Amino acid sequence: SGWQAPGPNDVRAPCPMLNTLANHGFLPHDGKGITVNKTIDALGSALNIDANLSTLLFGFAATTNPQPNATFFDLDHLSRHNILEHDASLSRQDSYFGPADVFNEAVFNQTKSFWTGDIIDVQMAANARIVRLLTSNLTNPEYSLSDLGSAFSIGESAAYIGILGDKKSATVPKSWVEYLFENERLPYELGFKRPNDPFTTDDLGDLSTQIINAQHFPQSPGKVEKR
Ligand code: HEM
Ligand SMILES: *[C@@H]1O[C@H](CO)[C@@H](O)[C@H](O)[C@H]1NC(C)=O
Ligand SMILES: *[C@@H]1O[C@H](CO)[C@@H](O)[C@H](O)[C@H]1NC(C)=O
Ligand SMILES: C=Cc1ccccc1
Ligand SMILES: [Mg+2]
Repeated sequence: SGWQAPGPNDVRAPCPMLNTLANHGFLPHDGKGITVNKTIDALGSALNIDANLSTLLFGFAATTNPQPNATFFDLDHLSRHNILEHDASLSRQDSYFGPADVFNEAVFNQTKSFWTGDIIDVQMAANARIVRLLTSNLTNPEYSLSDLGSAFSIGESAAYIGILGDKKSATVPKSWVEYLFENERLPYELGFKRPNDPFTTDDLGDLSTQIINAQHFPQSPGKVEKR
């Protein structure tokens, strides 16, 4: 009632949030034929993401459809290596090792170990992202991260803090984030409520700046701050 696991013909993405909105039916349950109007309405209805930001994200998602100048995408188009999907994900392995779309327990265990507290703050988020970049560079001989991939990696850590939690304190309960990644269901039962205030492109930019500012390398090894 309100949630159903993907069945045999349903397609899913490397994005835990889109997978979640498909499992709840905010997006089409089968993960196919997502248009700009469906995107605005799903992200609006479930999370209170503003239309300007939903439109921007749809822009990128549409570039993953193999058909050129496309006006829709499917969730599985998003899995195409090095368009939006990138190495050093928090809950997925690098394509080099295996399929980069499904939840990977080994990788997620690394990420969790840097959330050292019941409340995840900007510092813990920044720290987990950084260890995934460094781990992927030293274990994956085909490791790469484009300027777009770097921007998306920083944006993705800002998102789970800002959209799932309180964007003002820039904090989110650890148990809410763990539940979303592990179940691809919204943690309503743990206290998650759709926020009253819309989440905008400038909220995303600001939190991305806080992530960058909380990185303290004596010397940056590779692409750790590109936007
Ligand atoms: C149309 C909207 C969206 C698109 C097209 C999209 C696309 C993507 C893609 C392609 C990835 C994979 C990047 C990688 O290799 O790690 C991803 C990851 C992610 N997305 Fe989304 N996403 C969208 C909306 C959101 C929203 C609203 C959130 C809010 C919480 C979100 C949270 C995340 C997170 C946390 C990850 C990281 C997963 C991981 O690192 O393992 N996304 N998204
Ligand atoms: C991740 O941690 C769980 C729970 O602590 C542990 O039992 C499991 O073996 C770990 N998974 C991997 C593949 O490391
Ligand atoms: C991998 O690490 C080295 C630092 O030894 C750096 O030169 C390179 O840019 C890194 N690759 C990426 C994509 O960050
Ligand atoms: C890839 C997911 C994402 C989600 C929100 C903002 C930037 C990126
Ligand atoms: Mg990835």
